Amino acid sequence: CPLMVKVLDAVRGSPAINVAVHVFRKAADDTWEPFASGKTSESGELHGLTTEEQFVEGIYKVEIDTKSYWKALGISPFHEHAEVVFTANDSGPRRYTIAALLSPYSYSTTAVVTN
Amino acid sequence: CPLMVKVLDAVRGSPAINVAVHVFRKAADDTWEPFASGKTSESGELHGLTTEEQFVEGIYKVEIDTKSYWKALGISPFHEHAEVVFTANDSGPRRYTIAALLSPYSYSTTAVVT
Amino acid sequence: CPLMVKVLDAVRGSPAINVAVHVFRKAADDTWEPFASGKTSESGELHGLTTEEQFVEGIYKVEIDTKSYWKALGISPFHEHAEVVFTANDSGPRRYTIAALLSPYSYSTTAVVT
Amino acid sequence: CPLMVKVLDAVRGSPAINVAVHVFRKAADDTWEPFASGKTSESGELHGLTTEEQFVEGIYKVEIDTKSYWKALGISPFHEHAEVVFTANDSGPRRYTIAALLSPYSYSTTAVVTN
Repeated sequence: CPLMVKVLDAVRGSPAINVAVHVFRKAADDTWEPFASGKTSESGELHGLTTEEQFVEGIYKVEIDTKSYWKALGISPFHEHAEVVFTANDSGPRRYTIAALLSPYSYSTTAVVTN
Repeated sequence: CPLMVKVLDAVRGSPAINVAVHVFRKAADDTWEPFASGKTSESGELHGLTTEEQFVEGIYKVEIDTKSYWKALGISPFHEHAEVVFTANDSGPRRYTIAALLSPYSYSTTAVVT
Repeated sequence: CPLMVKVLDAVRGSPAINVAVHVFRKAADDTWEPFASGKTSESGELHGLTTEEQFVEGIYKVEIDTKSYWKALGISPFHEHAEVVFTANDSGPRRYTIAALLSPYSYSTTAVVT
Repeated sequence: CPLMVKVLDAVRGSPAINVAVHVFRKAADDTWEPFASGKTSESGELHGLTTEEQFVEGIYKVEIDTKSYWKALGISPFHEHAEVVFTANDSGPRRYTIAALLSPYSYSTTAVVTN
């Protein structure tokens, strides 16, 4: 699993379940083309987005639909969504864990990169 | 001053100076059109991006060029940049302050609406 | 104003108003003795805690009563309070700004030393 | 495992390894008595701090020795350590995961509480 996403809820102190995640890869013409998508599980995690064969070097954008998540809880959020943009595998294959911590008017995202 | 940005450096414990910031507004055709831009001052703040007359309801994207900032310090960052996308409501008197806290492999952004 | 505190509310997107803050200085016998205290203003800031004459080198603890703040809003928080423990260096002109961002089950604190 | 601690390094994008953690429980006389301690593993995690039998209701303080960690990397940190103080098991046994994200002049801590 070369690309994993984990989302936590800072208001309830629990994993953010059923959060939609869309991943994009920047194409030759500087356009963001769909790459993979999914929803976080009961543990707030999303695995199996891609394979090492398909996850080649490039610039990727991970979009986390935070807005839908908060509205489903009756809270009015500030952000439309949380975005994480990074260059990946620029120097060989790496395993990426994108973690996000969510609050209505704030979020933090961290990346853990391992071999 | 309806829209203000503040950027801090969590590695050095100081404001992030001379960080380039680009703001975009989503156009009718779902395209991001340039709206305003600038660089943070010595206090890590960026004021005067727009006026209340120009800052109408809409979806905005604030892009903080974090990558250039870290490279200028000899550190290899993870993110290409930090992005904040939000809808400017305009329901009563409201000033938007977008704060960002930067680290090489992490960042947090918070919105203060007063 | 060598020591300033700023508290923000990540749930409401506003400054955390009327939050009690207690500062302690570690004494010779490794005991925490009261040093200063106050409540954040409408801007979520607390100024005038001490003077440069009184703020000498030492280990300080800034305690933010986050629990009372959340309960006053009808939310059950996780933490009893947020604590920031640091050594005031005093190596050249330096002002300390302790910023805290609050959520019911999480908080982040950052120090800006300018 | 009722009490688990996870520490990440926001500067290197990796788990914070070998970070010392001390847990205290507030005693009757309002004194902090040692409860458990350990060091984070290669994954930045610390398990087996206590058992459900021993982890009774009370106020606990989790101290993470962030200062030693940063100095061992040649960086001068701001904080002496990161502290997390909370009431636990006040309404029956719960599983607590204390997560901390570290930077030289900043840190964030989040709690995930499950049954």
